[PDB]
Amino acid sequence: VPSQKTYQGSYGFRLGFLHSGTAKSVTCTYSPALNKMFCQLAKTCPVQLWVDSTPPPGTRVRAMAIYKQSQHMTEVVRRCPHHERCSDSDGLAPPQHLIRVEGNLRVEYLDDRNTFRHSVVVPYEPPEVGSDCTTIHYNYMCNSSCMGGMNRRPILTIITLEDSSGNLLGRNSFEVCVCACPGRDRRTEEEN
Ligand SMILES: [Zn+2]
Repeated sequence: VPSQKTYQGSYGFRLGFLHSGTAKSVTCTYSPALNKMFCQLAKTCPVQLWVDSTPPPGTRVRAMAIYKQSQHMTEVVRRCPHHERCSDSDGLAPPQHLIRVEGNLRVEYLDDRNTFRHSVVVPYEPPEVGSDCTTIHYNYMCNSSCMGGMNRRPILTIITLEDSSGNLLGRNSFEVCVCACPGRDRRTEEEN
């Protein structure tokens, strides 16, 4: 099981999210109280990277999903049969991978040779104009409810900052629910 231990590191690495609210039309919304993102399948999911100092050239940013519950933590998070056989390929992402990155031609996908885990990595770039952070647009390609997949089992997304040689620079994580109505689901899970 990959580490989900938070680690800000030398560069003061922390995660952020748009303050999107919970309207019916929201694609992606983050709950600070739950540390949990609610998002629609295949829709854009802004995840912000915040640093106290800019990492060196050649830095990469990796994302991986693992199951939250200890009794599923060794099971590899992957797309359901129905979705992995869907005709939604972009030509880059393997069909079995839950998490894609949209709008980045330098995206890299990895099936771990030993753990069999899936992950997706992009070059870290410095903050764009108008932002104090760097935004990556993720897409989750399976619903949490999906049969033969997650089957309503909650997952975390682990975001690691690593240098060009593989060394760990930083790590954070947030819970995800991929669902039809993110705004409503967020309100409900906070209502408890
Ligand atoms: Zn699915």
